[PDB]
Amino acid sequence: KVSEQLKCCSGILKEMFAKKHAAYAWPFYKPVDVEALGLHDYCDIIKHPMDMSTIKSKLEAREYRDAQEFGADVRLMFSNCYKYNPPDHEVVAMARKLQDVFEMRFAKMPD
Ligand SMILES: CCS(=O)(=O)Nc1cc(-c2cc(NC3CCNCC3)c(=O)n(C)c2)cc2c1ccn2C(C)(c1ccccn1)c1ccccn1
Repeated sequence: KVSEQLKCCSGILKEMFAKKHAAYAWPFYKPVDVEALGLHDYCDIIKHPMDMSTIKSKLEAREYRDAQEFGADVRLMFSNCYKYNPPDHEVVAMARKLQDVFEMRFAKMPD
């Protein structure tokens, strides 16, 4: 049986995948497709790639000890996007909208 916090994490993630936020979430649904996009330097600048599908597998497979480890992976996904891409890029604008959704739910998660 998993903590009440880890259960709320599953609902936060689900909200991130909801149609409501799809217009900015969709680039984060799966691993960055480095071959298709032609990003030869990605795995050299980003040592720990992360996306919402990897986080969902890790969550459900009970690989997070707690909500804080779940949040560190969501934030690593955003950090990677902010590290790799120019500050004024649209994909960064999209990351920032999805991050706002996440930050707001993560903070309102009961103790
Ligand atoms: C679900 C994961 S995926 O399968 O890997 N899909 C996609 C992922 C991403 C993506 C790209 C990043 N960086 C690149 C670096 C090079 N310059 C462009 C941005 C990034 O950091 N993340 C997190 C996601 C862009 C995608 C698609 C599909 C289309 N596009 C882009 C490039 C695109 C291609 C063609 C037409 C329109 N848009 C795009 C660019 C900007 C915003 C959204 N998509």
